[PDB]
Amino acid sequence: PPVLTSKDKITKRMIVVLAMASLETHKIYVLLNCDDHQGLLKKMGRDISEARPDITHQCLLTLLDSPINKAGKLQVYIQTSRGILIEVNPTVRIPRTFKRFSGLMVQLLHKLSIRSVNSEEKLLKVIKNPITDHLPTKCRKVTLSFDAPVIRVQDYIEKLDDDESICVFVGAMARGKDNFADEYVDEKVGLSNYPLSASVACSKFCHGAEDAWNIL
Amino acid sequence: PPVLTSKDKITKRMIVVLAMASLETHVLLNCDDHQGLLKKMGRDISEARPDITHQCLLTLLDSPINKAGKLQVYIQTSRGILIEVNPTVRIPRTFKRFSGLMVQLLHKLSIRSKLLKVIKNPITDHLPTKCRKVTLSFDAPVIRVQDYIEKLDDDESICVFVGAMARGKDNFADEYVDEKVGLSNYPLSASVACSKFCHGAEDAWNIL
Ligand SMILES: Nc1ncnc2c1ncn2[C@@H]1O[C@H](CSCC[C@H](N)C(=O)O)[C@@H](O)[C@H]1O
Ligand SMILES: Nc1ncnc2c1ncn2[C@@H]1O[C@H](CSCC[C@H](N)C(=O)O)[C@@H](O)[C@H]1O
Repeated sequence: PPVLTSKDKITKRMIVVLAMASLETHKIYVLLNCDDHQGLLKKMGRDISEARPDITHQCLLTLLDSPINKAGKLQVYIQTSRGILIEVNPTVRIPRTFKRFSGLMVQLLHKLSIRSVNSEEKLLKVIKNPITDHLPTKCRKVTLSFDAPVIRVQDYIEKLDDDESICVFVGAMARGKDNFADEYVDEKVGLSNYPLSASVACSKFCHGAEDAWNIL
Repeated sequence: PPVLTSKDKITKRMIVVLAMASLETHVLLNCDDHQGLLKKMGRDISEARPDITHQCLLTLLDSPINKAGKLQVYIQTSRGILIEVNPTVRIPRTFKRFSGLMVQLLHKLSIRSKLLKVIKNPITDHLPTKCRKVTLSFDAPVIRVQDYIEKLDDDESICVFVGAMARGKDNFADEYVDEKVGLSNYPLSASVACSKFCHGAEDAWNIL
């Protein structure tokens, strides 16, 4: 199982893009968050409710822990709400606790990439917009939305062409319209008759893709 | 859906038990913040991982199976405390706010608006009358959850024990369980084991 990156535009895979991710640093440098920085966000005149980097953190853990990741058939990108685009190497160990995650994101946003000790390989890297320049050549692009017709993921995946990847844009936000990828996507689809958290929408999509692709 | 509790011995449901869960107050003890204290407490600092319990609870209670009313969660902490989770509790999304809620629960023994409730061990005295008990573990044969679930009788619940511990043998349920099963050829985090079970049961029970 070779490690997938944007250089490979052929291999059929699943891609998840965590869009409108709230990853923004402020010098106290910390990753702005609604719990710790209410006072600051308020005196900044920002919407207190929108600084939710915990959503991106939880989605990353969900996604990189999944069997489809371990089987080498997942890539994740992050598009932040400030327009930064980040390619996540499949093998990166995202810190399990929010505090260490926050430290890692500050370093990434400042330096533009993170490598390991011992290796030049970038495990996280800021790359140039737009995301469509990096995705596979044959890639169905979908936004997940409560407001769109509900699909069974297995069925949807089984309808892909044999050489066609699937890129899912998921809003990594507490609230907002699901229009964040309307210029890239082919279709919007819902996964449930209930509204879901971004992380659960991620897990549900991954599970369905695992099932359709016989990844256990 | 009417809210499932252990009082109802009959309704077919999925139950997940977060076993060996690290939930202890001093704040919630955790490896990131309390390394110095843990080593004065002669503890393996790497065991204090309430983040795992936090993540599993978000995964479980956010799942369509919960929203359809067909899920119950219990937590068995590493100090032997048993907690029944009310299906309608809103788990705080951030770890800092999660800690604040657990602290209250552990001290007062109950949270209400009973959203969270300390109950008497063992967990098997609370389970539905007809209930298969399974431990999820990388070390057992690998099932497709949908198929395994479809094999339950029409009146038979399933209770899944998931290790919410940092590492360790999956023997935390050995004297309680009917069977051990694997969910993957790859090692899984506890929260991923949970979603895999929830999602396979959603597919088996036509919950969308
Ligand atoms: N039932 C559903 N089906 C598919 N995706 C969903 C969903 N419910 C939520 N999502 C996805 O999960 C993300 C975060 S949910 C928060 C934003 C959402 N627009 C709202 O107002 O509630 C959404 O952006 C969307 O990408
Ligand atoms: N491949 C797999 N199949 C089924 N369950 C798994 C699994 N991998 C992990 N789990 C569940 O997730 C829990 C946490 S993973 C950490 C515990 C693991 N026994 C270890 O020492 O490495 C496990 O206790 C198990 O209940």
